[PDB]
Amino acid sequence: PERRVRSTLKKVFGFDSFKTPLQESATMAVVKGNKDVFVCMPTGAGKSLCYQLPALLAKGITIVVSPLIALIQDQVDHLLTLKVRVSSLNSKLSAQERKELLADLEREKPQTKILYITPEMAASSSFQPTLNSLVSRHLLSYLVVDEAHCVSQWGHDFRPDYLRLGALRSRLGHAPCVALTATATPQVQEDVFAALHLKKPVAIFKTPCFRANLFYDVQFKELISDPYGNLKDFCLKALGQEADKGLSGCGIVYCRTREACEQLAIELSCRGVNAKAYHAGLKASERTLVQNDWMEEKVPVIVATISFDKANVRFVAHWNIAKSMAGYYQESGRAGRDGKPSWCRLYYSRNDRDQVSFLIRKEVAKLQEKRGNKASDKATIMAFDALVTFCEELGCRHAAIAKYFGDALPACAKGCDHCQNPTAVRRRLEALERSS
Ligand SMILES: [Zn+2]
Repeated sequence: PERRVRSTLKKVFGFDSFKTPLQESATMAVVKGNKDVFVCMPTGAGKSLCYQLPALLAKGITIVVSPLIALIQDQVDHLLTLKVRVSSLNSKLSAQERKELLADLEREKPQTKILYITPEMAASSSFQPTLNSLVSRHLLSYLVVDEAHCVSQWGHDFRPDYLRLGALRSRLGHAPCVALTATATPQVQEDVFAALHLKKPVAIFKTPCFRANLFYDVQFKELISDPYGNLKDFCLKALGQEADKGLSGCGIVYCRTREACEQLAIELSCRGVNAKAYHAGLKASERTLVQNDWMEEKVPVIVATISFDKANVRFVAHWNIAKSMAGYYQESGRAGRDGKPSWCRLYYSRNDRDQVSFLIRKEVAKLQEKRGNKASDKATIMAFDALVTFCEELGCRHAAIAKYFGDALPACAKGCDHCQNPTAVRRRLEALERSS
């Protein structure tokens, strides 16, 4: 019941109301138990609560399998801080403590409401008697697979144990299963659905990556005579939306190369807008100084490399195409963190695209040399291809981002490069074709 889950959420996690409505629906679906559940919510979006609360309110016990020992310990400690009866069965646990946890499990009603487990030892022969004892007694109310993307090779991070967890789902079938992930491409979604042996009916419960307060546009460097002047104008316009407000908030600028990024920062400083460079090339003390300046209002817009949060960000500009489409989305997510509208820009270049594709080729060659994973090797270049295709698409850029993440394509009434003055973006694309 809705009232029961509401009261349980307030009593356990001290949460008066769910942070998101979609996560509330996901929690309803999981506690219902009629069908398996999937969730793709970004870190810090309450994805944990979706699987924690049903376990709290479940008549049995919920097994939560997570790839890292540290992650398991962090979740268990977080729930213990909430006075929740949780256990952590892992190799890190001692023999006596492990036996005590097993004794707790063997009780008629297991003392540990939520049992976290590391997948590698979950396949261990020692755990299997406990696992099938749990299965026979029908005490396993739910199963949870955190970091579900690890099962898919196409995912950024992969775990073969997560391929095995299809077997664990085959076991304990009576218990509904909840797969959880931070970001999941539709390829990743299908890999998770087929590998974990999840039930035929599943609710994806993925938060729409689209944010109404975002403005995605991809200007062409070759099209603009002085792209640095264009970035100066974009920074000036985005820093202030209210004439009385004037310059406010702060933006971010991303660089493909650390060394050229310092030159970029100094020449934007001379442009009239003060900025600082953040990259490995810069000394650590200076890196911290520029980070602090960005966190404060001292620097209107900061300049950083591809590698790195603020309460409110005015804009996130990408002087060069990001290494991966998901990487570009993550970097642009910093923009529009607050409710105030924010603008995200990407400065394409055919030469820059060739350079980035060469970098991706070197990366995939290194993967083949060491990783030896053809699927992920093709996945990286597929992400780069998706980013570029998003770049040269005479369509809603939010729609393309949603397609890459697989969520239903948003429709931007306004505030999107294509959704307003689309013909202008198409003319820019035609000029790009004319140039190359
Ligand atoms: Zn749009």
